[PDB]
Amino acid sequence: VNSFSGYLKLTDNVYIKNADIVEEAKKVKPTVVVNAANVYLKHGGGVAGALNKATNNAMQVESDDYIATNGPLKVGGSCVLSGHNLAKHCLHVVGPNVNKGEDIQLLKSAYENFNQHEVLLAPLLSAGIFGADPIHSLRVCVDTVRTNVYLAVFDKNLYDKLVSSFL
Ligand SMILES: c1nc(N2CCC[C@@H]2C2CCC2)c2cc[nH]c2n1
Repeated sequence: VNSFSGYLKLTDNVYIKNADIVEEAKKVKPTVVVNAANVYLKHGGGVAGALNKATNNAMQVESDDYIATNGPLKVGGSCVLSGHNLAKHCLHVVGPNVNKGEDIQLLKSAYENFNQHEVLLAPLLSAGIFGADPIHSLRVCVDTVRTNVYLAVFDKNLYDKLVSSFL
């Protein structure tokens, strides 16, 4: 038994809810929150801008030190950093950006990083501000992640479409 509430169960391991990943993290304080990162960990908008704002910019300060030491992530890659006031850890995952000409098959590579963590609260990768078809992103998630993932989709219209179209 865990602390996540109000989720619809899609599969043995994938759960979904119409929620802001930020308010959900503040309420639950999960072990892992996933950020929809870019390779530079520049948290300017969307999930990353909203998560970073909720940390009072401490996520950006930590991220700039990470990049100064390690250089950029790979598209499809990830790193584990602090979850600050939101979670124990933040898993920064880089889904492809189709607005940059970046392989949609890197989205499966992005969701494979979730399998190193038994449970995660996560957003739909490569959606919203980043561009991909969220219905596709949910299918890849279900067919790739084997650990327990709680998806917070911040669009009720899109949430209802994802649920009503889910195979
Ligand atoms: C969850 N998803 C978030 N987005 C923003 C862009 C893409 C993603 C969803 C919007 C439908 C998919 C946000 C943003 C702030 N909080 C969020 N929580």
